[PDB]
Amino acid sequence: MLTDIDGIRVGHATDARAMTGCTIAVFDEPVVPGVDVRGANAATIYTDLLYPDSVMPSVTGIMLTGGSAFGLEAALGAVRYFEEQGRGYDVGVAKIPLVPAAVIYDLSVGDANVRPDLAMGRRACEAAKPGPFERGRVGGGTGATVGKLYGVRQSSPGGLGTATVSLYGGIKVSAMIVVNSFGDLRDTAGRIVAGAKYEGGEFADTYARMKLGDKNQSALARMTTIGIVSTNCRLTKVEASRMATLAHNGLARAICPIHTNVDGDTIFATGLQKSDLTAPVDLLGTAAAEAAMLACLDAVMQ
Amino acid sequence: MLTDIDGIRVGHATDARAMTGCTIAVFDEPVVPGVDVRGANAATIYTDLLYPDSVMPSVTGIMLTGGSAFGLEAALGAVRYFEEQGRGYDVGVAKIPLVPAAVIYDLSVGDANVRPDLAMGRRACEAAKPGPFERGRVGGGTGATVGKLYGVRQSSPGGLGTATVSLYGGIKVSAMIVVNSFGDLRDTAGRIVAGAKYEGGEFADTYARMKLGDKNQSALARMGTTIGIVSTNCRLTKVEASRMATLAHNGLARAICPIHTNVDGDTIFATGLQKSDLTAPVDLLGTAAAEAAMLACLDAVMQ
Ligand code: NA
Ligand code: NA
Repeated sequence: MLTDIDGIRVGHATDARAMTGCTIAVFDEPVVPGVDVRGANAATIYTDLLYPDSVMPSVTGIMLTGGSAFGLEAALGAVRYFEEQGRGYDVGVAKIPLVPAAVIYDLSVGDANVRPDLAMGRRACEAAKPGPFERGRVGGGTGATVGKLYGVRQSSPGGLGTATVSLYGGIKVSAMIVVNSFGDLRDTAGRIVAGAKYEGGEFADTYARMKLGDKNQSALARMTTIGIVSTNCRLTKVEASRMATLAHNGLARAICPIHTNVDGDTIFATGLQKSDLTAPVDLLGTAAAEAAMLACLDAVMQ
Repeated sequence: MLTDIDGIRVGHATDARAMTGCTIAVFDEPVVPGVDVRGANAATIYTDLLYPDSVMPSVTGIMLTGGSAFGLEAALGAVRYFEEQGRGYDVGVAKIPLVPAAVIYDLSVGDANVRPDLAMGRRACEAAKPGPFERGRVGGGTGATVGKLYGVRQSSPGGLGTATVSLYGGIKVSAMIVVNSFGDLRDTAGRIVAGAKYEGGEFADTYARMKLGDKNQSALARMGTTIGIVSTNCRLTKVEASRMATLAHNGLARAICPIHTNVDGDTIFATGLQKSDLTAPVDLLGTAAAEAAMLACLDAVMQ
């Protein structure tokens, strides 16, 4: 539950008929951000200020949205909302809020022509609250599918999931993940729980089929899992980027194949600018991986 | 003149009252793209698909916009236009266009509250045409300023410039650049042509003043831009397009000082053609792109 971390609120905007939506994490306490875009097919906005050799931005929130490339419009909707509320870096003549965002492709279920837009991004910020939030096919996970080797008709439902890992000394690492993976999702035993299905109804085992020579028939094939991991420790920008990089290891333990040519897999990481809690980044990063992994499964047990 | 390259059209949208705008380069022939974000303060969209280890996107156009972070909304305006015209990667249920973009900060001149938005991005696309285009304080360069050590009040005007370098065999490399640089711009001699000014109008020499201890008083200085497109009519791979973008920054370094600072969002996009008979070593193309970018920086402030 991402809101276990100080100052985070989460809001969803959900169109259950068109099967799309977006989710925003809002930071009421200032954060230190990092990112790792590992997939080969990612569409993002504002990620350049999240790298260690950039200046320290003032991140107001981070968005996970449907709509493929079109859905980054909802991030501008969020930016507009926040400017109206008086948030963002103060340059005197204005305040400049920043809402980095990544997308999933969800156009092949429900309505292809409805995507998160300026109004829907604003709706998600209006809805943002503390405490527990809904999981499953909601917000950015509303049109998420898993296992697309034979196209979306043989896929399983994906969704939005969350988990919190507790370490010593009051330290927490939480994740919120939207699973729309090309590959199959397995539990900690190694059982397929969501994935491409044969016509006859059983899980096909995407990786086993591809080794035999079955060809990727997904819509993007001719040329995603996205999330946020957050901790109540203090980080530097370098550590936040290292944390985001290690979190991908969690994804690799749950999803196979991962980081393919149709996947836009992206992890955002945050720590708090003011906090007395510190810990080695290699441990935080390992916990981030575990939380990310657990969140992937949470997504499909709703 | 960026439109000297096969298949490129350029359109501006200009708000001369608010002092902001955007410029789009539209690709009627399929391109191979690359990018190098070198500044420490860049705001961009869609750049991940432009790296060598990403899949080959279908880039419909690239936009240079004002408006700081808010201006990337014009890029989504362009995306909507192109979808309606039937351009973009065909996914069966839809076509998905892509319009990578980078911004300058122009909110400290004219009106801070007007920025390129969905409609302004659409206006630039509608206006996109072949042949010669206007330069100076137009389009993405409308609210551009140069030399902000002492704030925008003592700066010089920036703008949007372009240049073509001809090599052997019909090979061309062209550049289009929006100069909004923190630093001063110098000619090949090392004379200052645009830069931070003392109150009475003489050039202060930004770098000389900083070495003596004058402190950055620009709006963005408390957190601790030149943007452009270089294009060639040669066929490139994705690796070569990114190498071209990386080398092109060298041209910026020859013209602008300081460059790549903590208040600069310096970003160069590079394109080559997917279909062309023309090839050449990327290190030579890269050097010509540097020269083109340098000449375009100067064009921006003489027009
Ligand atoms: Na949909
Ligand atoms: Na302005």
